[PDB]
Amino acid sequence: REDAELLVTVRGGRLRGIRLKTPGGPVSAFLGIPFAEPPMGPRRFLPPEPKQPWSGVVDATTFQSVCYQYVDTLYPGFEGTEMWNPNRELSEDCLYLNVWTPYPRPTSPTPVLVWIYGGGFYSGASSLDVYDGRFLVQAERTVLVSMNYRVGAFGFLALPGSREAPGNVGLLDQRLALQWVQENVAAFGGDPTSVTLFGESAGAASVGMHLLSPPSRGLFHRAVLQSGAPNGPWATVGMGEARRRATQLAHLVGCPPTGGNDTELVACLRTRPAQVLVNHEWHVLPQESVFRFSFVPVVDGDFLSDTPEALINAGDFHGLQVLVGVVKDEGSYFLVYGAPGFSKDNESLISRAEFLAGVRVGVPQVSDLAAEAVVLHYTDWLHPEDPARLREALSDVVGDHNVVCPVAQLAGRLAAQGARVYAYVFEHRASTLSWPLWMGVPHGYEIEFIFGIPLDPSRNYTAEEKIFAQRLMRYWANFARTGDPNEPRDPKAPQWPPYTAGAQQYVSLDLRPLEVRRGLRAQACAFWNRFLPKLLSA
Amino acid sequence: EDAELLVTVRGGRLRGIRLKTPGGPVSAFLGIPFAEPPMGPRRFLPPEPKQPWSGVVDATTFQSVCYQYVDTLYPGFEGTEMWNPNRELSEDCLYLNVWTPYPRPTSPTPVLVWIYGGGFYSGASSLDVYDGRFLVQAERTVLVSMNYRVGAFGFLALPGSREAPGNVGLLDQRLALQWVQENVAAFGGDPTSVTLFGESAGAASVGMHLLSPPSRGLFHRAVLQSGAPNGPWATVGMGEARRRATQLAHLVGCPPGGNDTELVACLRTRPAQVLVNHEWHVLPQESVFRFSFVPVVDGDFLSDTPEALINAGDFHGLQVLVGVVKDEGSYFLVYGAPGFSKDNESLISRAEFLAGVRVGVPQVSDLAAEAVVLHYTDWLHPEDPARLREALSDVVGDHNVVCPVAQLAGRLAAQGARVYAYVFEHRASTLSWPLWMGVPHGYEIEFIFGIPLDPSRNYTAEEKIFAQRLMRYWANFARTGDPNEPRDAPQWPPYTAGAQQYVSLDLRPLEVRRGLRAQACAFWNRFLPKLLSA
Ligand SMILES: *[C@@H]1O[C@H](CO)[C@@H](O)[C@H](O)[C@H]1NC(C)=O
Ligand SMILES: *[P@@](C)(=O)O[C@H]1CCCC1(C)C
Ligand SMILES: C[P@@H](=O)O[C@H]1CCCC1(C)C
Repeated sequence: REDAELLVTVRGGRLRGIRLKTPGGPVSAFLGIPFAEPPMGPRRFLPPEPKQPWSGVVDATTFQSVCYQYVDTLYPGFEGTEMWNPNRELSEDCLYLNVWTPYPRPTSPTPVLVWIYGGGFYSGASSLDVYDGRFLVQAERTVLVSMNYRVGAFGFLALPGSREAPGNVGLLDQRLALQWVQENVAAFGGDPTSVTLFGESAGAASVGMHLLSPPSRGLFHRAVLQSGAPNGPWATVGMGEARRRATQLAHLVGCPPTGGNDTELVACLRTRPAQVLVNHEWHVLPQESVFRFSFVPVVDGDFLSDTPEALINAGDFHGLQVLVGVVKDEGSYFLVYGAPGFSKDNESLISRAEFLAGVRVGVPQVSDLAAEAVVLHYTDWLHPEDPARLREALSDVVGDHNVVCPVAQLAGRLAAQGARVYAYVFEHRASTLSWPLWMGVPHGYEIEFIFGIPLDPSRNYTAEEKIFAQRLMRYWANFARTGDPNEPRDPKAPQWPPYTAGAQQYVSLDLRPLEVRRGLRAQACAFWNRFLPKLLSA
Repeated sequence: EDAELLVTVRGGRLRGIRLKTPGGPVSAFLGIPFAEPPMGPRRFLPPEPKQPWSGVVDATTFQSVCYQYVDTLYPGFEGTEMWNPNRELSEDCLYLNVWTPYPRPTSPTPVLVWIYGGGFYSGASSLDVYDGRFLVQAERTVLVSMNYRVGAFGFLALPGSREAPGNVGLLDQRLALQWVQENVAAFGGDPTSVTLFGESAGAASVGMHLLSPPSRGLFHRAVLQSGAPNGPWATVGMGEARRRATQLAHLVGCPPGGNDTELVACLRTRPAQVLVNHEWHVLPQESVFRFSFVPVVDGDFLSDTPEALINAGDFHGLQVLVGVVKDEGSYFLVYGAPGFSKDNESLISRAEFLAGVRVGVPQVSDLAAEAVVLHYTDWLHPEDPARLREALSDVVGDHNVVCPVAQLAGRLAAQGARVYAYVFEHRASTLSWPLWMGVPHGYEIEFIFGIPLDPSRNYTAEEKIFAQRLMRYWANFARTGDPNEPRDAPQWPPYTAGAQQYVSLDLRPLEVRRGLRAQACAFWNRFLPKLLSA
């Protein structure tokens, strides 16, 4: 008949879940819960509408479809890229979320972790194997929630001002899911008064944008930003550049029969097959680049009343705890996607000329003067032409500019203006990593340890990596529970101190115990965060 | 009667003097007139050759010091007084000095020609620290040094005017170099082997003779100590030179109008001391390491900026010796940087550091200043007083000396010259400046001249041996274009734009290092010009 633990009533109606085996014991999963009406046809580009209630029992027993998105084909069959590609069918009918909870259901309200995946706002899915929430829930006995949100043009094409494609609807998808958590998580044993958002890359930037948008800020209590920030040069776009990209995309697919009435242009875009839009998505970028994505949140005064830097600088953050961090080699992954001389399949020992050309690819759309300032800071003038050093320096350019320095600026401003901040650098290169050795610890490869994937018996992680994963999961849930990653009552472990704008302390996460260090690439980030903006104004 | 001390030059006959050194005697001829006195109507004009005289010129004592400002910041302090005039001031100052071995050489001897520094506003060949007797005895060279006009008298310029054309102090030096060509053989010197050496504004002067074709035939090698003609202080454009000349006229009660002739005529009626009293006030702002009347780029002595001439030059066949002291900037900080004094530790605050950056890098945009602060801040310790003191010393020294010298060395090397570079890292046991100043600007000179060998001074035995080493390097270079002694040393390798090798000079054996502040000088030499022009 029925298992009462696998049956739950939410405001929309009744749900049936599944019981998941894990190495440490059973977990209840409710996968594929509809939280919005499907944004098909006339609802493409529009804000999400809440799911209408249903009679009977919805089977929330497997992940639903991946939101329509480009699929990477740079290295076909390569494990390092395929792990990020969709593992369900692509559909515009994709607005579903997932809830994992302990089995049996918690007796008293349990803190909630809400995951927001990355993928540059053009890709990603909550169903990816590396986001499997069963291990976190089993190890640390929280409730975990993840949602799908529209990406690409479907989530972020913006004709600012228009009613028909206002932009930012993917962020509205995320907000609706968070509202769902407030109204419904108690039914699963979750505590709506203790919700911790966490996300990586574009998911981290999304987390930050919810920090900076007052209507979202009521829906959670803490935040974890892994390898991303809302103030990154890739994470937002201005109203005019968003309109330009939307209009060129419409133009490239025949709309209209180049601007005109916004209503007629969007109506024509709605008649195009989803895959047709995806096929032209990368062609609207203003130049060849890496770490730039066509359709991203737009600063239009609505979701974001100002740029994220301005909101960060002007914000009062007392009563907030954040945990932020980066991996050791943020920049390496992206270089093989356009930097001249780079391949995962050789050592990418570039020339000086290839370094100079790469600077313009990795810092697109800046003046020649600005590019020269980059070359000045990242050249070692005792060894200006050494290939190994140039390869490392271009990786630093791309990673500092897009991840480390935006994270460091956010960390410093939030700490100075009232928040308790904890910062990390993730320094372990997984035994199973398929990218070449020169890429180091690439962007995105801490996620599997945070989610406890090494505990999966069918995988081949070493034993101390399982210990490491257990330690990280324990750092993440303590912060979720207490706003403090340190273990409630001890002076045994070397202790993780808060990050402040003065001492700038952070810890290294790897197989050895915590080591405290100073400065999130402070000399470099002073260039990106303090000087370079003065140069672009003048 | 001592025939060794009697010489006939083209203008007439001279009587010299025998001097003692710890190694034996030398012959000195001091106060030889090489130009007509540039007095009255000749103020501001190019020098005229000295007309012949009858009788015997008394050349046994130094002549007058050219009119100049006298430092009064620390009255009676040895560290400033050793640079102040030690003879009476006069516009009748164009004399030069020759030291030769005793008895005079009877075989052509290589010649060293010393051009003193002093910001183009001060200096004298008669200063104790330039005493040429020890080099000549120990290394058996002929040594010549001249007085040249400084301040407004040597470099006031109304460009285009015939009454104050500018650069006449540089022409005083050229005239003395022509005098050497015509007369040095009468002393035993070889006019075909003349090495110019100078320090600070003297080194900038050496460099300008390198880049001016009428001077290039007057010497064969060059030594540039802590200075370069491409310094931001060593030259001035025509427009700013004219502005400074006209503000001096106004400050001393002269016209305009307007008309250059009437302006200069009125300036010529003013006592020399009056011009000196207003010299500092024609500068456009509060500053350190800036001087009012310096060489002017007007297309004549210099047909282009020294930067341009250095980049466009064919320097095959040139040998140069260049170098810097370990702490070029420290001395200058006590003359205007907020919070600095020789009498305390000068542990400044961030606010003083930021104000000091506009004093030490004057007349640049706010954006340029911000880039300086970016590069010279340690952003892990942005507020640490000791690090701020050191950093502002580095700003002043890099901008004014180290990076102009590094640029000269790299361009000359890459365009055919053989370059030797050094950093002088010995703090004199006798130094009277505070310890935080390190090895300041100018404090290698006394070692090059072998002053430590003077038994009435307090130098250590190891310091005397060190002076003897340096005198040997300098004279080896004058003789052969190569400072190295026969392999024992380690060897002193040439400086190249790629390897950037130089040696450290101190009590320990030579140690070869790479890069003359390469990271800081990429900022000053490569990036900052792009920023200022865009
Ligand atoms: C074109 O846009 C206007 C509003 O801008 C709208 O009212 C009108 O209905 C649109 N055209 C058609 C044919 O509907
Ligand atoms: P300048 C750059 O000419 O240096 C002088 C300042 C006063 C004493 C000197 C000769 C070292
Ligand atoms: C910066 P984010 O969008 O980076 C994405 C790209 C694929 C893997 C990933 C790290 C989740």
